[PDB]
Amino acid sequence: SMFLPPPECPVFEPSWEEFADPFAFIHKIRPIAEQTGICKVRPPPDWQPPFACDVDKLHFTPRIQRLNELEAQTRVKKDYTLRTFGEMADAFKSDYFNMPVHMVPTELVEKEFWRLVSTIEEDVTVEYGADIASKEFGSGFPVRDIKLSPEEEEYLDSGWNLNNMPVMEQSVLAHITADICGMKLPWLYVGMCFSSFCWHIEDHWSYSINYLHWGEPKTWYGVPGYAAEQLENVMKKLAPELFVSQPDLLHQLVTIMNPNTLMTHEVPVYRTNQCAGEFVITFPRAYHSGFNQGFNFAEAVNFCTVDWLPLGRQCVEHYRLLHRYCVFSHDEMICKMASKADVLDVVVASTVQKDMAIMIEDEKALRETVRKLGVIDSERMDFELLPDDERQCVKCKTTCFMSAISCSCKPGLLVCLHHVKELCSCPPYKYKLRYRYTLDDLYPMMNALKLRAE
Ligand SMILES: Nc1cccc(-c2cccnc2)c1
Ligand SMILES: [Cl-]
Ligand SMILES: [Mn+2]
Ligand SMILES: [Zn+2]
Ligand SMILES: [Zn+2]
Repeated sequence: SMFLPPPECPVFEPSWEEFADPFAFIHKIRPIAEQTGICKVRPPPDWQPPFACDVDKLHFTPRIQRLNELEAQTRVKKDYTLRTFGEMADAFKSDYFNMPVHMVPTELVEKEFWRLVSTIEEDVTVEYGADIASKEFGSGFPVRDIKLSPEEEEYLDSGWNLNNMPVMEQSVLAHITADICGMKLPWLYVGMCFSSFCWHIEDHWSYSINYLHWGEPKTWYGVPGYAAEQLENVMKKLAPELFVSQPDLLHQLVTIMNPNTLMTHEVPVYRTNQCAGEFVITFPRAYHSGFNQGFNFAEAVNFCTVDWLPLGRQCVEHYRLLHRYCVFSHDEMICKMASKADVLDVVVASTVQKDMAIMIEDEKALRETVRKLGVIDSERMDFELLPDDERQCVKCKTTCFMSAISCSCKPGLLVCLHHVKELCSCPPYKYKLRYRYTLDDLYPMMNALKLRAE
């Protein structure tokens, strides 16, 4: 009537054998899970990482949050200990419902969440924690440093220890050298009743994996990747303010929106309650949002498999059309892998090779086009040495790497090869093509990959 809960997303209970390799397991479930955008994974009963912290020494700066549907919020960047936050959080829930926190049914919190965000008269504000690990507040998984217990040491090298999964081999984001802290490092999330994460997809349409270490559940809504644009069109119509051009990455606007509203407009939505000890995985370009049932502690990280590579290229194309800033250069990542073809996982090498072939053909065509526009002069340029904000296309903000156009008249400015007309009013013979590699450099790099893939 008031709120109809979306159907449940798939839940997987892998055996220890199925579970041991996270990449093999994700690949196995992908045909099912990519149809629902999110899925939940219950680890084998044996898999039980140790969770030990002193709640009095873990400190973090809280973020404040208003809870009104369709209202704009900014993507995340006063002090609590984990204890005082927990005490504030439990008191809030307990007072809000006049009940002990666990006797409040999840069904009811969900129902109440969607009531209160729609009602303009209710001005509920809540607080939460969000940041990468620091010496003030570290990962909930064991990391090396302090003598570890035997239980802790068992989980140091687990493929599901989220600290590892970036730097594992079947991960592609691994040997990106350009350190992109916000995306190779796990984030830590301290939740309280109703604290929520707005609808979004991950940077570069990557996967994410989310672990609830302890506390009350996290409630999720998820939309399959194939319906991303449907969802966006629904949001444009009902909340156009979110779609105004933003000056940078730290200004992305996001919002709370009832899944029933999406379901009404024929966007498939699924839900789950994630409990302590469970994983949620989000698939490429799968929109998701949710809220916490109460006091809890989660940890999440982006990652990119070989399955993702073509989507990663499509995403950067999509960012260009939108004039959205990139977190990293996709081509730069591809070439870095090519330059390391000998030490690459062989299935990885095979997949990179295919993306690289497309990259080279597109680049060949683009260079021919700008030559026909009268750009004649050229010089090699090591783009990877430039700070990102010193190599963005003036027009579409894409991070340049394969090539760019400069002009002596606008010193320091670049455009990508799609935007040659947008740099300045000088005649194109005054322009230079700056390029990382010649085509003659590129084909041997691709050959090393092919040999490695055999
Ligand atoms: N910025 C921000 C703040 C809090 C949670 C989250 C979140 C949670 C769960 C999945 N994705 C993102 C994101
Ligand atoms: Cl409200
Ligand atoms: Mn997310
Ligand atoms: Zn000029
Ligand atoms: Zn451009």
